[PDB]
Amino acid sequence: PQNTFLENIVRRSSESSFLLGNAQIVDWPVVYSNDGFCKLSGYHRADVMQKSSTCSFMYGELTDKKTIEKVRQTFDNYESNCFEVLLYKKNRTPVWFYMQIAPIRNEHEKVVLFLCTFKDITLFKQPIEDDSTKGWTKFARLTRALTNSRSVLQQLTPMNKTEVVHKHSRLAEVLQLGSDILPQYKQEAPKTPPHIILHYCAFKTTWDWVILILTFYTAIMVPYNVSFKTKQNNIAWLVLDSVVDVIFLVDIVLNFHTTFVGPGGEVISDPKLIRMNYLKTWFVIDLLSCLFSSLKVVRLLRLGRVARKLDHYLEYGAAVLVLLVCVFGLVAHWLACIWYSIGDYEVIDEVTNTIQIDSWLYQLALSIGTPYRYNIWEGGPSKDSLYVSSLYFTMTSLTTIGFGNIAPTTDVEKMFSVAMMMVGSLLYATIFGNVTTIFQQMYANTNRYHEMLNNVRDFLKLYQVPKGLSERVMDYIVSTWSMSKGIDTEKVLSICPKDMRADICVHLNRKVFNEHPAFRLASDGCLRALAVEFQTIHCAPGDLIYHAGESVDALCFVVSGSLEVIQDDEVVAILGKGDVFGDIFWKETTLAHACANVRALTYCDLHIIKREALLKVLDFYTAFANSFSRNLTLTCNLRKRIIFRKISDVKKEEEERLRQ
Amino acid sequence: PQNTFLENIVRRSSESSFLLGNAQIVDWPVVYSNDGFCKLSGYHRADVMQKSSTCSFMYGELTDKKTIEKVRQTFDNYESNCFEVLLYKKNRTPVWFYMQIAPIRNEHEKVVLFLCTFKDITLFKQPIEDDSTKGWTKFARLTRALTNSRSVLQQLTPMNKTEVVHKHSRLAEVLQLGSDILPQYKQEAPKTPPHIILHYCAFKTTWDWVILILTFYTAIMVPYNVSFKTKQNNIAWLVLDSVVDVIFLVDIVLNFHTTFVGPGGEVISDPKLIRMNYLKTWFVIDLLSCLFSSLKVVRLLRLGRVARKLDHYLEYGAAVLVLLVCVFGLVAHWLACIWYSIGDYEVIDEVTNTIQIDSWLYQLALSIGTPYRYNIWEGGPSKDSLYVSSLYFTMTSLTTIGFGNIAPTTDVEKMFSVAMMMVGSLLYATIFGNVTTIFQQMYANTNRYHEMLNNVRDFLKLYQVPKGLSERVMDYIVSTWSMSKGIDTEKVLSICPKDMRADICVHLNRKVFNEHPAFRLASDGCLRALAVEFQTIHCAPGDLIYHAGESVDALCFVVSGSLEVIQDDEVVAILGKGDVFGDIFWKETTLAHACANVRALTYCDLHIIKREALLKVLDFYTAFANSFSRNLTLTCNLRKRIIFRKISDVKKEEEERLRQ
Ligand SMILES: [K+]
Ligand SMILES: [K+]
Ligand SMILES: [K+]
Repeated sequence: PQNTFLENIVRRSSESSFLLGNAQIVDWPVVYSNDGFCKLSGYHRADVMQKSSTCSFMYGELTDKKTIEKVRQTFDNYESNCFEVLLYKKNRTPVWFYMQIAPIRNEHEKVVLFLCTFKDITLFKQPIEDDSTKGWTKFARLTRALTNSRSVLQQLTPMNKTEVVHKHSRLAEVLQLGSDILPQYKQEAPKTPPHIILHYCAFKTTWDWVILILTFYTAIMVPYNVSFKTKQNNIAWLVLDSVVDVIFLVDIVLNFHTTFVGPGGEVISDPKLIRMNYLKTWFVIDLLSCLFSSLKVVRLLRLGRVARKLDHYLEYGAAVLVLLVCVFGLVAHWLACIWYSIGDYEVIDEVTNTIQIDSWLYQLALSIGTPYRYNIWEGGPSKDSLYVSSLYFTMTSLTTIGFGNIAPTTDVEKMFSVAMMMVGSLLYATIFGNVTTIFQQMYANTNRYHEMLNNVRDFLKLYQVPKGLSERVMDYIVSTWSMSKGIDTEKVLSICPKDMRADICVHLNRKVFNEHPAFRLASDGCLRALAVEFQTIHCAPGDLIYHAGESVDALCFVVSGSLEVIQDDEVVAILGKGDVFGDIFWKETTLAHACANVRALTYCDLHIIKREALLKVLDFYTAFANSFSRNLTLTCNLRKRIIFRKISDVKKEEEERLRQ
Repeated sequence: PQNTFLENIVRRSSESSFLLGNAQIVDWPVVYSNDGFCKLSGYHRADVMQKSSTCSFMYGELTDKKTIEKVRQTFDNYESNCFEVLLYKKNRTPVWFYMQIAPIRNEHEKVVLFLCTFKDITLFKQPIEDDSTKGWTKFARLTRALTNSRSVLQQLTPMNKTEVVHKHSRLAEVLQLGSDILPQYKQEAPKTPPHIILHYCAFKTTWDWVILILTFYTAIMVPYNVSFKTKQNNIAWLVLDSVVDVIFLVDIVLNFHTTFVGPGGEVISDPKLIRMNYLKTWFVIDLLSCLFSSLKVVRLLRLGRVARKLDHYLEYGAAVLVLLVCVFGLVAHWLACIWYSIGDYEVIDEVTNTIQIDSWLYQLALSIGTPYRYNIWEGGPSKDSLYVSSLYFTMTSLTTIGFGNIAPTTDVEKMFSVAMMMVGSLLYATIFGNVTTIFQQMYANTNRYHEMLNNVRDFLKLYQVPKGLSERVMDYIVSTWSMSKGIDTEKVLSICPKDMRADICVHLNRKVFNEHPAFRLASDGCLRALAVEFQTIHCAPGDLIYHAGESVDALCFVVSGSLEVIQDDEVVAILGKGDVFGDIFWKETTLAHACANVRALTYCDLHIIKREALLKVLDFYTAFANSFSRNLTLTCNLRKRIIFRKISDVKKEEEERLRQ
């Protein structure tokens, strides 16, 4: 919902007369005399500063030939004019107009709320008032006493060695208007400049997960290529690397054409702000990562890219667990690469020509079976075996299992082992604490329900409650949790605003408003004033709703279940669905008591509205009380005692009368 | 804020007359006739015991030549006098004065609140009242009927074989006054005696972290030097050891000149208390640690020093994690030193001359490659390899990984291993439980926000709320958490005092007081009486604030957003920023209803003040109500219906009138 005349005009616009009009009986809204009419050009609000689309009441002079129907007619023409009518101004002069015209129709197809951006002048023609005629008071001071459209572009004398150039905001401003103004009626939603995409569309979503997948691929492939020195025979990987690099470069380019949330939580949409913000925030790192061994470790920063985007991901529970297991695998892989690099460095001393029998590649070669042979040193474990052994060792070390068939024995490997031990201990602790908490986050609610059940059971056992009452209490608790699964309405309604709470309650009833032929002629005033008062109740079988222990003070509505109005051990009516039972409240102003013993056959759901909160609303909306009185029929009028009389035992009464 | 005359005079001062005065119209404050004028020397409060800087009203005698303007003039002289005026005393005699004078001016430069420490006498000259003239009643009993400055130093007869020595509190007490009295006006803050430093300055902070760093250094270096027997060739370490020792000794000396918080939570500042407290509390341990193998284990007590200072550190989250990892490293290092000591003890039996093939140094030597050789037993693993192996083993044992390439096999090592196992299990459990809790302490708040979101989402899903209402509720919750991130104002305002709460609220408004030209002529009374009543509201787009469902009873102020006052499907005014809309309350004393349908264009923030809590304050401060009435202009007076009339359809009404 937007009338498209205020939201984004306080930044770029200038002096204008954004006439709206409403077009039923006489004048309504001219509204925006914005950007310069503060307290120095016209009236203030409640005047033609804010209404009377065709302006008046600021006249202050006589009705001359030009001062009647020239632009006063133009205001409701909407199309085009160039004449000169009078509208009073601070200059104390017979004001006439130089202006520009611009139409636009509607979205609702009503020929209302046009654009009509106007300028108005007083100076450029003539002052001829004799209020001050002391030489240069109105014949040369005219260039001083105007505070109008002149003060937008050309705030100097109208001559100023210039004839038509200074006519750009009074005579030739129509080229700066039209499509440069917001529309006359549209729909309010986050809108973007041309060739700009929002950050929550179906395009940026797919690219976010695509970039995440490619980053997860690079974080795996780059350390492997750096440590386990590979080859280039397969040109397939050589071209997929270029494909991924160019995809990331295209994403860097496309990041200029997106939207980001700023201070306060609103979608910012303007090319210059987007560009400079993205630049200053991430362009250095993005360029460094996009474009010899150290170059790949620099290239790894696309993982920090996903780290910055992490706020978009997560918060969904299962995704957190998947991310945690993925990062555990990633750190295991990185430690495997470092471990293999160390193991390859240690074997084969280059000072002499000998193989160091300590390392871990020599022990692995001895255990597997394939040894190192000299012919300069070639022949040993295959690359797949080396990688799988490195991963297996680092997984033994991270998971704190520890086997010992692959263990550090040299000097460098022990230092690296203690470093890995500290790092892995920290990561293990944090990661699996988070995993356990995430897994317990829902069994927390389940255990809340179980704790409620256990507390009720313990209370029933401790005080030695009989079997029937205990089983009824258990059944009621089970049913109430079944239809109210953990969710509590009071808090959710408390954290919402007043109007939104009223709307939520109105939709919560949904079966006593559009189902009962009484609440029909109420659009949005009575429905949102009564629903805040209706309260839903659930009643167990055998419960006495309005037995002879309470007075009738609530117009109860039945929406699900069945009730029988027991009167002296027997039933006079059996209420079903959509049958209101209760006392008349709006036309007696009295009180009575329970004329019956209303029970509940099955589990029932009723909608109580209190008496004092019922007739007040219909008294406020007097047009609704008439329909309410004329369209409500009480199925069981629990106000008057009925003449209740039972079939087949006055027979023996008459028999005894004839006998006695 | 301190007038410097009560805070610290009840411990050292004596009889005095600490005259203040206030100097505008007539008398005000002489105030402190402290330390002896309880109920036995003069009047009580509300008299020249507390006001009338120039004293009077305690006369009780006739106006003699000396009894008019001698010291009664001295009180406002402030400079010097030695004369004798009358001021009535319990002696029932024509009192005259022996006194001492002392001036001091101000801090605010006003020549007010001088020092004027006076003494007053009655005895030393003469009693000549004939009330009791029964011999030794006023000529010899004079030495009994005085209860004044005599009762401070020389409480005996004025003769007492002494002439001028007994004149030390009536004639020669000026040398015990002056700079020995607190000032006349200063600023209140924790102050220290000369050559005393506070415990939260920028000096003791740097020394606290310096001592912490040096203690962390010693706790690492001392066990290493004790176990791995080092040398002295590098004189560099030999001089850094002396430098650190002398630094710690200087710190022990400097601890005499610091301040410590005592009982109740106040900064104690007095050399004797500081000295004796520090001595009795820590001097034994500090001296023992400051100043052959056992001497270093004693020297290790500087770690207990940091343990005592620990309260200063910690409580910052990240510092807790850093401290925990540091102590884990420290215990690993200590266990490494003990393990190497055991391993060095076991190898090479001294009864025979043989090497024990069990230990762990022999197995390590066999695995590494360098064996033990005999020529008495020399040659083996280097010192760096020995230390790194010891650390690696103890880190395998503490982190509960366990590899087995270095494992206990002798008799002593198994007992030490089980002891280390129990100790490491305890330390592991406590340390990493604390680490996990500290890490979860902030994701607790994040998970509270996520739980609120999940509860709202579940409530919306369960009851099948339509799309528009659900999305509006989600947006409102997101915005409210965005600008109110976890922080709840009610609790923080509850735990604060009343005046501080009022000040916090006054600063919380900050945009309806110093921005609106109405709340200008109110210094501190009306602002702190109205801000406790103002409540801020946030309204979502499309919300109806004061539609035709409520009566106008609140002078709402707009500080951010925009509102349009819809009247019969169309708008008569569009409120902006700093535009108050509401009913007049202080000059009609009536009630009306919503003459409009005020909506909210964008997200808005308003400042409601209730009617009954508004005019009461301005009624209390009658000088403020005049300015409030004369300086408030309602932008949208939602009290009176305006004559609203719409432009361009009476045209067809007149057309039909001419047609029908
Ligand atoms: K093992
Ligand atoms: K283990
Ligand atoms: K083993």
